[PDB]
Amino acid sequence: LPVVVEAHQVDTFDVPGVFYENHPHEPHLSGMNEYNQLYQQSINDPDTFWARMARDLITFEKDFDKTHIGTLEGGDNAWFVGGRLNASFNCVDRHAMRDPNKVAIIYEADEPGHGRSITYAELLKEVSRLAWVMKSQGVRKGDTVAIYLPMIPEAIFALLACARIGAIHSVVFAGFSSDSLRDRTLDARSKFIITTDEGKRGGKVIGTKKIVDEALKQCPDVTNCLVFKRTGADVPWTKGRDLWWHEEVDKYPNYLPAESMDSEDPLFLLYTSGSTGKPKGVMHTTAGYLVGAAATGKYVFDIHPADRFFCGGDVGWITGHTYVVYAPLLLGCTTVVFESTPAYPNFSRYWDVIEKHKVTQFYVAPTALRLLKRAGDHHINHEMKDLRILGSVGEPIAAEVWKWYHEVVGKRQAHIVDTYWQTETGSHVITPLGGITPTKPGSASLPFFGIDPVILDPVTGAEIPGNDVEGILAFRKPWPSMARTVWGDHKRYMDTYLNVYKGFYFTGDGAGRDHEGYYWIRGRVDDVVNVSGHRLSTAEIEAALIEHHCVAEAAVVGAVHAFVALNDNREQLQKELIMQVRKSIGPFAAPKVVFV
Repeated sequence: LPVVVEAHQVDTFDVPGVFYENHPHEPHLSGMNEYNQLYQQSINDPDTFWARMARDLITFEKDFDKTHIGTLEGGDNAWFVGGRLNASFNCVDRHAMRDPNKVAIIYEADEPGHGRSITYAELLKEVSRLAWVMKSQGVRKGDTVAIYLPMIPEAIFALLACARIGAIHSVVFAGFSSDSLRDRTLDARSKFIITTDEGKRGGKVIGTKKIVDEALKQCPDVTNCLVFKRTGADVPWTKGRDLWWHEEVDKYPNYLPAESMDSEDPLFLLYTSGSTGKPKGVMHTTAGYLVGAAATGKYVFDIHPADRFFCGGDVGWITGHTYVVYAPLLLGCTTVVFESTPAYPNFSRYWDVIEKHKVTQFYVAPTALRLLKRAGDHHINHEMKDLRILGSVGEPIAAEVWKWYHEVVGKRQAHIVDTYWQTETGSHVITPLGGITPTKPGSASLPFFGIDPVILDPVTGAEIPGNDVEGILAFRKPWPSMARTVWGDHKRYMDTYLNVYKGFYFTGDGAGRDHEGYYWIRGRVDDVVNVSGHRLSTAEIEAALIEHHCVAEAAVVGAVHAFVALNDNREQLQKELIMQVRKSIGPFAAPKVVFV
């Protein structure tokens, strides 16, 4: 009967009463009335709203002159212009100055019972002397730095050391192949790379140094490779280029000044797969990104300084960037860096970790939840007394999974927050607010502050007013943490995001807005498919399969599949094509089947 079929007879669930009873502090908003008052101001007078929000949450070296200039169609947006600041000062120094012994990072290592806690003062020391290493090797403000690191606290040290000298960190997921690492390092023109000798994940060894070595044969601009000794195994060594992390930091002081950055200086590049297949270096600048990260951390995830925040995503993706690293440290709470998998040593591991460290918010992808639900509820028998927010990112958390998450995991005690956003948006844009917004299973709920969503007719591009409508999901106004360009290719940025429907930002997603105005995300309308938590390009898989000798026409559709048009050993060839995609992208992009 309704146009948004997924919302039909879907009831609204209030925040559980025990959430407020057990909450250690006073909430950030008084209820939905204040959300609405603040939301309306953020849409009608963004210059006033965001100026106050920024000065609440971020410490500027020099105050900004104007909240925002530029327009969506101009592709010239700038936020907090005239301001100066440094991201590592806001993530580290200001908290170490106030409370040096507060724990900033809980490292949970691949083996249970290892790991360690790191204070804000210890973090300031490690960020400083790592920054000294890069400065001493010639890294300068505005240079990019390639990072190929697994989930160890040294990954946070590296992002924040780059920020501290005004270098632009370019994190490459540590499961990518050498070709993928090479492509991103070449496009970023990085002269310096940081990696490990090996990674340990789920009891398995990852030869990171060997992969970097292969990639660097084709990156002649890289002149220094800083290697952290994670396992101590014998790895190949290039005299005159390779340096040991522990040997170099021991040479340098435990404090370094922070470089004064413009609000609009680049902070990082994050390569994503687009529909073309060539990686897009999505570029975020400094002040607006940090304002969005802190604002969503505070109001979406209800983060207070004493909290212990655990995001299960990898630093190689935007979820790890914004919610393992920037948001919790900006706000001065504790963040969990988790090196293992949810299944090692056993399927209880996530809850083992939450119980031991008394985690207050947990943030994961529905792929992991489905894996664990199939494993069985006997793996969950953990008090987890302090767990009050349960986040979900990457796809709509469906009814069966939402119930299991709310009942079996959260014991009907925690608020489930389904956060919709993208690498290009920097931070959450459609989401319930933790402890505030009533939710519907499968819905992302309502827009965050400063986000003005519209539903467009896919063909004519016209706005579709009112409720119970469906179509293209676009935003009508700029927002502080929006991506500012695609590295080296502003025209691709304009054409991809801003010129499709002029005057709007195009998300690439379809959506319905139900009778109550709640949003229901429909998934990509372009050629980007999301498989097992990874944003993959079907064109990139096709281009990999075509790279084989016998393959001519290759087609990939979405669990992604690949039908190739070719050969007298078909059973023996299906392995050679699978390995071809393993060399081009990585293990995590091999097709589920190779059709002929």
